[PDB]
Amino acid sequence: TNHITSLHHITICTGTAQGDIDFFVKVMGQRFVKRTLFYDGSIPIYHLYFADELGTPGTVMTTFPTRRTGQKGRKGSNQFTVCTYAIPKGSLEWWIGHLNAHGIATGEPGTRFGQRYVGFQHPDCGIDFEVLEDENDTRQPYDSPYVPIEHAQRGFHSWTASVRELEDMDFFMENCWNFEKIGEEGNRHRYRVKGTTESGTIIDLLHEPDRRQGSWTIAEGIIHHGAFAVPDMDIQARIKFETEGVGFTDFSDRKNRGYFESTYVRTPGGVMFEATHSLGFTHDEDERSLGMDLKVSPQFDDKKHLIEQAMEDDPIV
Amino acid sequence: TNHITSLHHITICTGTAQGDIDFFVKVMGQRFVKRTLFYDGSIPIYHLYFADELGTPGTVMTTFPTRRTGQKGRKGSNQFTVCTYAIPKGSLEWWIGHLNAHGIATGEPGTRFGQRYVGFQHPDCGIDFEVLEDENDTRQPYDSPYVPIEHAQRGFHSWTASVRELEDMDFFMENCWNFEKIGEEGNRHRYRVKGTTESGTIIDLLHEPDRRQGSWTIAEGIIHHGAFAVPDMDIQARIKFETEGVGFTDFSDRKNRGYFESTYVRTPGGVMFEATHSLGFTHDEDERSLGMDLKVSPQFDDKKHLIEQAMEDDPIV
Ligand SMILES: [Fe+3]
Ligand SMILES: [Fe+3]
Repeated sequence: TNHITSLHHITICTGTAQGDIDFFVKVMGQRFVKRTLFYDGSIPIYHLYFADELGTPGTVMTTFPTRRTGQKGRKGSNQFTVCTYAIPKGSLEWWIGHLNAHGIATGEPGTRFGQRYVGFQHPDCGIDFEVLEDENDTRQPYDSPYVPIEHAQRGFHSWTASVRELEDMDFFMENCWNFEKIGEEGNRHRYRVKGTTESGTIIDLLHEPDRRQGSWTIAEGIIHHGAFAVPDMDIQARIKFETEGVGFTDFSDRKNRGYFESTYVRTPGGVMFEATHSLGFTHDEDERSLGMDLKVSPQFDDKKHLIEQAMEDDPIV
Repeated sequence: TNHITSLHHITICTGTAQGDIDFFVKVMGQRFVKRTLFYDGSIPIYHLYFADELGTPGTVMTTFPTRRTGQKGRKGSNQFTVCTYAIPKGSLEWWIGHLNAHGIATGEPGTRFGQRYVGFQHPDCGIDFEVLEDENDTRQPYDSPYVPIEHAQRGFHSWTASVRELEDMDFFMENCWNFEKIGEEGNRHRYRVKGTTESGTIIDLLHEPDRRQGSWTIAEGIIHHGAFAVPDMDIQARIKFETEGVGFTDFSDRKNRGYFESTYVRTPGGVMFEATHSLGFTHDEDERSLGMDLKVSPQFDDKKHLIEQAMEDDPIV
């Protein structure tokens, strides 16, 4: 195949680094697979990665703990609003259990397209999550402590985008982005990668024309963008060219973000999309010891003291 | 100075090429300064340029006659909606006159921030224009036939953008784009290049949260983007970096568009902005004979017959 294939990673702005470890590792049972430090013009900021065992597309979660900038983002309508993990069928109560046990309030369990889910928030920034019973998801769960292999989530089921302009967003998914509407209930419209069988291939659009646009900038409490897996850099370039061709001339240059190749476009629904080529997480760290070594970026050669600043104010354990 | 300095060009999708010549040259009294042919994946499409004598920033108008694609764009709320020329004071009636004479209906003359204007449409696609009496505009009018030098427009006064999200758009103008709010009347908020004295430095934002978003894609009847003059490619790159830094990672690669260097970003108001470096219109054509030679692009080497297709169905006289 030669177009975007599935979801790849999602990227959110959170509070403290320890907040995320406590949540993504100790609560969700994901492996801490990479940690990096970059300089954002003012202060050092972590870029943390969380996935299954080896950072496979459709399970990767990336975070910028951004409590140390004053910026607090506004939940709103032109952004991703909810990230949804797939858990095995029958596992909801255990999750409600091992979530409440951790002090994380959960909400009214529901059904969405026939499958059960419950919502809850990242304790340290407010971002919205769900666990959803997918009997059709056969992906290998990562075996951590914290969560037994019987009940482990096995990657992302779907992401939910709030959008004010639905018609033109639908056009973009079908014509530029290799998705097709596969369902609709209420104001929720569900799109799936054309052809696919794998899980982690679902984007739900919430039509909310009424609602004020959310924050687009890097600020605490927000999902900054969603990324989609593309087989290689050629398909990437082609998607960029044809998408520019129809008018989205804001398709970015290809950026190396460490462990993947990224191009960014602002869709007519107001949501940043990424077309991503995968680089792996092992090329600079031992498989057995992922997430232990802090990869600090070359901008710190002149200001090493800031590394020490990040380690104590945003401590990682 | 080392930031964006003024307006540069505006780029609109129109009907037929003859439509634009009849309008921009024969009605507005602008010089036809360049004409090019490119291939858009389906059909040949002109890219026409209209300005003062030598294509100076703040007077350049570019058009894609797009009647030959079926696509008809939707006027709406996340786009540029009105382009405004500056005419001398006392000249409004002559214009109302030489516009009506040409069959172009004009509307209720008005006053905006103390200055008089009248609206009217491109006869061949529907796009909205204004002439506005600016006694403070001292730029050299181009001396065409069609319009006497006494009454000639001397460039763009302002552009008017409709936007649903005003607050975050204001933030973007001040913090990334070197503009500052200088006035407000009703739902019109006026921004001007920080510091400037020159004319052609004004962007008016119309706050319209109620209104459905317009078309973003290349389609007849729409303004696709506005471009802003930047002194050189270094300032350009810096603006790209700092703007990406706060979250607009969709800032495009620098593209050579023939007669200028362009980078594109989708602002939080939903409007495409360009940071433009100028290349001039003479580097490939004689000053005395601008707009006479059709510069066809290298994509036509394999399909020369399409050049002949454009010349007769979109004839230029
Ligand atoms: Fe990304
Ligand atoms: Fe442009």
